[PDB]
Amino acid sequence: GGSVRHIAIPAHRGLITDRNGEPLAVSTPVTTLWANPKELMTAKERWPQLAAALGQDTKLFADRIEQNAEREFIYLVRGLTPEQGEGVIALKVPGVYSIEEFRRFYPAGEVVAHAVGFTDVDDRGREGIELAFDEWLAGVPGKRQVLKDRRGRVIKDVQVTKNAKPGKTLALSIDLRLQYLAHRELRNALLENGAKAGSLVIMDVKTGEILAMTNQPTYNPNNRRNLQPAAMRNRAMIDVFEPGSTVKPFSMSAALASGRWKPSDIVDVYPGTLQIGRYTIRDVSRNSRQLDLTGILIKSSNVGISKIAFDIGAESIYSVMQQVGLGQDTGLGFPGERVGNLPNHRKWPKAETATLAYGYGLSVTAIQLAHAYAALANDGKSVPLSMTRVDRVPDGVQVISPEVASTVQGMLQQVVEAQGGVFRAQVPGYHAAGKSGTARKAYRSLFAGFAPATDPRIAMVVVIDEPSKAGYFGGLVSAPVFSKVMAGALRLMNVPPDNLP
Ligand SMILES: *C(=O)[C@@H]([C@@H]1NC(C(=O)O)=C(S[C@@H]2CN[C@H](C(=O)N(C)C)C2)[C@@H]1C)[C@@H](C)O
Repeated sequence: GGSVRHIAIPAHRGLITDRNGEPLAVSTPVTTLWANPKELMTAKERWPQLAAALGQDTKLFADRIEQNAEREFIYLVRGLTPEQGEGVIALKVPGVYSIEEFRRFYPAGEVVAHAVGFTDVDDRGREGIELAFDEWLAGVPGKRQVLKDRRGRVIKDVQVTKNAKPGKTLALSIDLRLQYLAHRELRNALLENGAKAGSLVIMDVKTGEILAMTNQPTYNPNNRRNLQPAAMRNRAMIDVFEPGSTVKPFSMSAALASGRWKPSDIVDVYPGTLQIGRYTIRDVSRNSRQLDLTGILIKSSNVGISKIAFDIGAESIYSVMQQVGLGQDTGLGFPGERVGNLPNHRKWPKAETATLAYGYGLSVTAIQLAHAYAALANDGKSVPLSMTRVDRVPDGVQVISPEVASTVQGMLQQVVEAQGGVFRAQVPGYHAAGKSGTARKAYRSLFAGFAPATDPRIAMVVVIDEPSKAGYFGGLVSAPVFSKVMAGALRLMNVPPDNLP
């Protein structure tokens, strides 16, 4: 008949929305039932009714109460709806009490599971945005005092010590409309190509906002029963790979800025191979002799870009790749985030100079590759990444000069539109620019690009992990995904068509 115990006042966790206010993580009022076993010991004849209302075995529930007969607090069931909780409270079983707290609900479910993340049973962020912005969303729990007897029965409220401070609303950079589009089209591409995993990243090249980030396979954060680590893998930020041919536009940017190269220059790639010591550079397509700079990207001649790299030096190429964020920390503060590796040399040997130029030796993520193409599309200005809505666009860094960036934009537009190019990446009504490639671990189908080519707004990267249907080539598997998703992204954002007659 006299013992004051402190009780936590759970705080209302902050709402998570997309960039337009569409709900993504909502704190839902729930009812948690707990029991005082000392009072349950006085009403044993009520146990089978209480056990059935809780969905528990009659004898197993009796064992649990008997084993905790000296305790004053045990959980019965957490996170019931207010209807279910009041149904058990209506039994008037001595020693059964209720707690009003909150539990997260995710309206979009698996569509944005990896980005939003999830909380645990204690309403604590444990993955994705929920963890990365946990202190912002969690608030501060309150403190209250309650009087319990020496047999554990609640008597009265003493006083409230500290009031609970609710969490703060957080608006993400994701556009839920684009997220739905990217989710389904990436899912359709895996089925059509017989692929098991993949990622797709959409970025606003002016603001650095991540407009969409989907990974396959995915999971429903509202369930998470029998969940495999394969589905919980945020591949766009975690899976590192050699970007290969997709970084040749950045080797070309260093060449165009050195003063020694122009798009009309010719490189002899015959016979499709090149001997560097014991190492032998080899192109996939070996049916070319002379190619201009655009033809080097269209044919993806590793020999052609290696000879250019030897002429300008690997340092100029490393500098461009470093400043656009390849192999660098993103600063997003996401859990499990992997940085990759951009190797550096005091004296770049001839072998490492070539492999750097056509994308071997270094490892990046799909987020880093999208960020790098965002800077190229943004007239050479790199804007830091953001998973939250950007109202005030930060002052970027001019990595590539606007003239050179504009020249590479046109070259990548020809990669998509010229004869023998990646025509499955064309967006109807628009001019699209990009570059296909393949990453190795068995392949990874890559396509990175942006649109409109003449005035870029949206950068996109499509990763398809091991197509089993036919052809692991990026121009065949990933480019059709780019076309469909970019078309919907341009329309939803009211980007005016630049390729109409
Ligand atoms: C770069 O990642 C590799 C090259 N990427 C490109 C590419 O995917 O377009 C070539 S593929 C080669 C050139 N074009 C042919 C094609 O696309 N079809 C016949 C459909 C095949 C290489 C794979 C580079 C590192 O080898």
